[PDB]
Amino acid sequence: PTHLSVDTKFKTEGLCVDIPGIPKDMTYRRLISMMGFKMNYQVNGYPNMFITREEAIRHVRAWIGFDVEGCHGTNLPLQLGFSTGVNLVAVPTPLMYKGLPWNVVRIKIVQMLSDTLKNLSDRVVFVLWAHGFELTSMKYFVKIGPERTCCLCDRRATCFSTASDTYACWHHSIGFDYVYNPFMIDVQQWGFTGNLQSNHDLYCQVHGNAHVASCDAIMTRCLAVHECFVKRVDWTIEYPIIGDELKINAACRKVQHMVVKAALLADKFPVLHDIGNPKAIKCVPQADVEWKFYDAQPCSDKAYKIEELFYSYATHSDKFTDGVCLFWNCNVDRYPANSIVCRFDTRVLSNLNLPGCDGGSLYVNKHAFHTPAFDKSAFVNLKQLPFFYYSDSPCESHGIDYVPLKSATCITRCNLGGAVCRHHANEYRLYLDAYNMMISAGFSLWVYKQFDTYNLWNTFT
Ligand SMILES: CN1CCN(C(=O)Nc2ccc(F)cc2)CC1
Ligand SMILES: [Zn+2]
Ligand SMILES: [Zn+2]
Ligand SMILES: [Zn+2]
Repeated sequence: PTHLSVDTKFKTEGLCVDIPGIPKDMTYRRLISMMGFKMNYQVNGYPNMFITREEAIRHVRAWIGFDVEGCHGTNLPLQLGFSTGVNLVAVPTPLMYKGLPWNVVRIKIVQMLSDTLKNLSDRVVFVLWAHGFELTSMKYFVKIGPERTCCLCDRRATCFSTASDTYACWHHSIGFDYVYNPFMIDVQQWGFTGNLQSNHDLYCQVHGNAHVASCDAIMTRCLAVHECFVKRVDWTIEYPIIGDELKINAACRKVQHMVVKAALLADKFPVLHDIGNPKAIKCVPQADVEWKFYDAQPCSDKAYKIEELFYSYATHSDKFTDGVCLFWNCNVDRYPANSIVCRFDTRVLSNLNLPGCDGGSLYVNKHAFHTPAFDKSAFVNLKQLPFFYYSDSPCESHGIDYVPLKSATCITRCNLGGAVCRHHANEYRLYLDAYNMMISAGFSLWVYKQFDTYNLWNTFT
């Protein structure tokens, strides 16, 4: 049960308008043969072009929605749509291109997939709502065979060039003309009633149907993300390291200890309400405060209503108005005024953040997290948290070169005394680096309106 058996049944109802008379009884083996691909009994890492839902979820970074619309059967032109927004027109003689023959269209397909996926994945997963023409068009731009490595590196081969007779990964495929060993999944095989638009619109209002192939390709991948990451959640699935994952995660831990520690020193709240991850540990273990935890899993569909986080049924809830409330990646519709918040901005463009469902995004860093759409109005009772570095640690160096630090946001005894010491200058520069890393990864920081770093200077007396 590792791969999808080629002898598994494939439901053909969705294919019978493009392919009338298609056998109701069909396997992946006969379907693949129909598409013009010869597996010839091969045990070399490519058992099936199609993959299980579990295998697709593990390779969510490789997903590219694909749809083909029949503009006019190898005699009429086809519109090729991709979830990148690209529409190509292939002739057999929202980015829309005019009619060109397959030999030139296939060069553009390789270029587009290579530029989209080189920093995300080792493969491509064509996400379909299969009706017929997309499967029968694959023979015009896809070549299959045994698993291979790139001619210029150790990465698996994803492209093929008929000009040079060589194979390349997404990084070294310039001028390559064929997609080599792609994977695919038909969303219609999951058990849906009704067409694509009707099932998609049930969960998302951000992707309209402008009636082009790329609209369907976007809606297809969106519907798939909703089913695999919104309605169904699995935080036990690990994902490879493709970018600044370790640095971003380390930065969030530094930023959270800093911000929370300074809030408790500046306003001396007697109680802190830590709302969110049921596995959370105190970010400031030495603070005086009564630390009270509240369990709430990451919301992947809609942001939590704040009234439901405080709903206690037939008993009195804890008093949230006493002290401060810490919402570290705990997404709510409207934060209370006495809060410290970290809220991921789903609009951020990065290799970790994939487009999601209903304005939301799929942030993949060790685990996959579908996050609801970022909404500025959640923060009406708060203000943006400004950058500051605080330290009560002694001014001692131990064991890099130097330019003296001058900054109003270095809250240390040395700065109060007139001149930043070398230890606090190094630590400040490191902390600013960690902070900028976290902000550029998409995280946004918010705090109660009375927060004032001027209150931190008297903690040195
Ligand atoms: C059995 N109930 C469960 C909910 N509940 C509660 O206390 N919620 C709450 C969360 C965060 C906060 F800050 C205050 C209250 C009351 C007891
Ligand atoms: Zn390579
Ligand atoms: Zn959508
Ligand atoms: Zn110092």
